[PDB]
Amino acid sequence: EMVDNLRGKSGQGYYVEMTVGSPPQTLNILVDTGSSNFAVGAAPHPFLHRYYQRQLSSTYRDLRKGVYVPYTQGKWEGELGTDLVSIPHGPQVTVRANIAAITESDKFFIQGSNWEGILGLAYAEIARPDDSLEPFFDSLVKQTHVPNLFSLQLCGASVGGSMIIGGIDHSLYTGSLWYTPIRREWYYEVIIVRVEINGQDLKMDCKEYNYDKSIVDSGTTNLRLPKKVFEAAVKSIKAASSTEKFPDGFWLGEQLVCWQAGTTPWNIFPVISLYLMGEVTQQSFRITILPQQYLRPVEDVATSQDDCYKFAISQSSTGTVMGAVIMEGFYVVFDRARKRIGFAVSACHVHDEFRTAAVEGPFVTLDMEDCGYN
Ligand SMILES: CCNc1cc(C(=O)N[C@@H](Cc2ccccc2)[C@H](O)CNCc2cccc(OC)c2)cc2c1CCCS(=O)(=O)N2C
Repeated sequence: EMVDNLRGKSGQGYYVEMTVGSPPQTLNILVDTGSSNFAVGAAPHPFLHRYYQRQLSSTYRDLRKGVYVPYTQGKWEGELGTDLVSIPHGPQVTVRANIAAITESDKFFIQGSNWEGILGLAYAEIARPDDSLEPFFDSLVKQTHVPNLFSLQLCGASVGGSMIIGGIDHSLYTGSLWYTPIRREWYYEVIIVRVEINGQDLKMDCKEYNYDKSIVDSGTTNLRLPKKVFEAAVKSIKAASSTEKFPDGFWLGEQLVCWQAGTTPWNIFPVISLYLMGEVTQQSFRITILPQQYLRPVEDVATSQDDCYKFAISQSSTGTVMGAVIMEGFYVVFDRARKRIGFAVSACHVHDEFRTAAVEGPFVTLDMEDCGYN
């Protein structure tokens, strides 16, 4: 019943079906671990197939307060209110929640995305206009008997996956679940203790990996890195892939790379290993990312004699973001109750006949430095 309740298009986010209001209005809502506002289109927009019509809901209540939310990509404004909300292919509950009714936006909605709103699944501390605006998942836990946990299985033109609310579906992963502590309940903030490119350590003070935070964000496409880590990573991947030479704009996300259909040279690209802080002192585990994840395919029938890709690793001035291209092929458990994040290899794991994505541990370390930036 909850398995395969997510759809999407590549680079455009993953969405679940929801209803808002009485009687219920059906909307597709992008799943975002990287924010904390539930918001839906509530006025006509060229890219919106449908929108929330507050005048048709008897349960709607205006809070008489505006809100503005700018993200890394896009922004919107609107009006706070509350209403009844359900998730048809989720738990069978109806909850009264805070809803921002988007009445104006800029570069937020995406042409042909199939979604009309966003579900911020992070904590109150980053909610706008402030932490008194109770996020949806908190409302759900408080009002129903749903356990304080959800899991995401994102799979890689159209895509799919599963959001499991209130527990863990063993059928969605193989091997062991490894847990990294949530350092601070605002974003799902975690700590990276080491980065290797094709087995070779980037040899940087580990605080750099976390300048000025590291988050797990289903609402952001790319792996985003602080400039210093980004520069060092690109150098290493360039070196590893030097059998071919790409335009500088490729590495900067300004240009596709294309190969004749079926001939993508996966093997010239390295594996990236991210080591996450363990639940025990100086211990860690690693998740390993194949180029099939960080070279994001760009579907376009005009270019379809070729397979074409964008480099899905980019530079950040606000810390590390482990985005959807990193999450895909892992089963990720947001165990809010025990303040930790679990990673396991998922049922839709990425792999060819030579290499596979993995979650492996434990790794131990002599160095007693705390890797947290602040
Ligand atoms: C298909 C979405 N594409 C992207 C979304 C977002 C994003 O801001 N995501 C928002 C949510 C969002 C989802 C869909 C459209 C627009 C936005 C995340 O919430 C960002 N998370 C961290 C954050 C950053 C700043 C403010 C903030 O307020 C809560 C939260 C960012 C980015 C992309 C794709 C372009 C390359 S990227 O992955 O490096 N990048 C800049």
